[PDB]
Amino acid sequence: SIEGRVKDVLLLDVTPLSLGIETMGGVMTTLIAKNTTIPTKHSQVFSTAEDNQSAVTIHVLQGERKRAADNKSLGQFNLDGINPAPRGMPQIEVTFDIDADGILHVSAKDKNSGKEQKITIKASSGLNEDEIQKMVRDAEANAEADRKFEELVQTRNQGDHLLHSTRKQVEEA
Repeated sequence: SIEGRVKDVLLLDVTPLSLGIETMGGVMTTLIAKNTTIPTKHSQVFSTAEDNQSAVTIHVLQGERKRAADNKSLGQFNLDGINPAPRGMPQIEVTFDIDADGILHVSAKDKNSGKEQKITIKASSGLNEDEIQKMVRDAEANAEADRKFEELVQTRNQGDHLLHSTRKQVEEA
């Protein structure tokens, strides 16, 4: 009775915690999940929020549950200038493929002209379910509740598709 639910890598030689993008609301949505055996390949298409096609911050989030204590850093940057086009499209396909060696080959590929930006994120770590749930108390109550709502949501909550394309305020990692 270990109550496994977050992680499970024993009879699943898969990607390791569930992982895709911090989403609107102070939530976590996976791009590629566990039960996806390496090497993997899977497409997930979304739209930009305030752009039709002009920018996607890529701030990938490796965690699991919907309460955001699922803040494992798979963080990124920003694809920008995808032709002048504002709000709603809804075509920016975001493909997610891991290689067999263990590097995340993910390309935010836009359906404007195939303008893309590929990332190669290393990813090997431990983490457990109350690194996440321990983080739900201290950090889910305050970390991404207030930081992610305030400048990653514009505090309003929404859902999926619109992936919060911030124009100004570049996140200088």
